[PDB]
Amino acid sequence: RSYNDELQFLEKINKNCWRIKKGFVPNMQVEGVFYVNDALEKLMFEELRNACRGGFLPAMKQIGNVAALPGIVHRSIGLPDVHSGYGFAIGNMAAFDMNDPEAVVSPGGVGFDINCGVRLLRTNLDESDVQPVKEQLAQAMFDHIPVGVGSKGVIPMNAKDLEEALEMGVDWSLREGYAWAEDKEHCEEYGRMLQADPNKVSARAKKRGLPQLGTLGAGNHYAEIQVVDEIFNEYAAKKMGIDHKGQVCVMIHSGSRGLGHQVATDALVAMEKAMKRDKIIVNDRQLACARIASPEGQDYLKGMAAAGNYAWVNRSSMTFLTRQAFAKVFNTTPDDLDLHVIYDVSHNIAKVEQHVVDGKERTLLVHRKGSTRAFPPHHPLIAVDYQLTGQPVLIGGTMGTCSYVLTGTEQGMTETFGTTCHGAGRALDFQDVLDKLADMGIAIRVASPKLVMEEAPESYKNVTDVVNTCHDAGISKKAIKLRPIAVIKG
Ligand SMILES: Nc1nc2c(ncn2[C@@H]2O[C@H](COP(=O)(O)O)[C@@H](O)[C@H]2O)c(=O)[nH]1
Ligand SMILES: [Co+2]
Ligand SMILES: [Co+2]
Repeated sequence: RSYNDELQFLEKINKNCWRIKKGFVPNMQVEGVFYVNDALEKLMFEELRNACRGGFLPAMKQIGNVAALPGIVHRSIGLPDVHSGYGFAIGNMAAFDMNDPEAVVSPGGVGFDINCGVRLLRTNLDESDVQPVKEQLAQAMFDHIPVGVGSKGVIPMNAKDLEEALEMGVDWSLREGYAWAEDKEHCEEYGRMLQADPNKVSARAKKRGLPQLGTLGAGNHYAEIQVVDEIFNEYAAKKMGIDHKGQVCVMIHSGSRGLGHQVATDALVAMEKAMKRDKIIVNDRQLACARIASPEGQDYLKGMAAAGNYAWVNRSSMTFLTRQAFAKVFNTTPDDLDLHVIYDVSHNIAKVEQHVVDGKERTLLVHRKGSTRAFPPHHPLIAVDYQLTGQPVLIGGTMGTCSYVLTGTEQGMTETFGTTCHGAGRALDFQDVLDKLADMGIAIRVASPKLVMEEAPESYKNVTDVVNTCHDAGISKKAIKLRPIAVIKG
């Protein structure tokens, strides 16, 4: 196929959405769509054009291949931050009818870092309160939070605790005093997936997992101190405790570390057998999957949920440590600093959700790999404080640019099953990067300084284009813009 031929199946629906017609890839059950603005459009097509003239297929082709998966409903959707990934693209949403016996679960549609995600903390501090002790604060966050490839947990944990954490999620953290009661209330799934079964997490996963529980990791993972730069939705900001520009917040991004990676890996191995036996055909081996009802599909879903709970405990630990560091620098209690959790969302998980599709409300398995749930106003499952706003959505940009808080919308619930973006996304000298941060007034403590070129803001897309695409499309609504002033990296 020539590049021009590829264009035959690509048709622009509206200002910010493209349609991927059936036939782009073989056996598509539904169409594919990708939401982008004029600036994001160029890169999608340039990547497709370069393929006509890595270990992953072009993002566009990955969206179509997921569209060929059995049991899918509605459309295979690529968000504006979409980039190529393992099987599913990072920034993709695919939902499956759980009453269809052909419907599958795909670990590639969740991701190796199971329940990678973001927690947003607010404070009653102002940028003028932090600027004088900025270096001291960053140092304190670094000393307190294990960060880096081989860092061990600070909060001591043994196998029993891990086992309880796999089953209980934030509830273990609450029970032992590391989490506040309100943290659980403002957390997606209330920090606890009930379907988790620690027996479906392997021994190797647990061995890897135990010393990393209570650690940040590396690469994209961060603890970032931010200032509210703009407020787009005053009402929503007020419900999140944010009332003025200058307010200081903390954003934490982490997942399930080695435990989750192993669980994902074990599932992929196990799924090869399931596919042959159950006659499952895929366009791409990275889309290896299992029938939801099969033992392979069920074992993975339960182990995924357990890894999910792990990640919530991990972000809870990070929060406790963060509160501790802030407390020390400012010689006050975390409560007097108003260091409450605004929200905690995943952007790597499969969820069982009720959704109207093809006229009837149905029970779907919603795969969100590199995308974020964004439930609308009046959804029964979200907390009382966000009933009128809709669900907060935490979008980290980069360490040198900006981040956003968005809210879920009814239109998002309709068009994308309440799914929006998760970040800027990857786009298609290390001392320079550090120097630039310093120029900008951004403090930083990094476990591995020579590797910061990889995490430079130039390697990601423009996050403001990504959120504005989702905003104009209507699937999530801008609420708050944040600016980093200090960041911890691995
Ligand atoms: N705020 C902030 N966001 C980041 C940083 N590094 C990566 N991100 C964002 O976090 C998102 C999550 O990454 P992912 O989970 O896809 O690997 C990325 O798409 C990227 O935009 C950082 O240092 N600070
Ligand atoms: Co991650
Ligand atoms: Co992430």
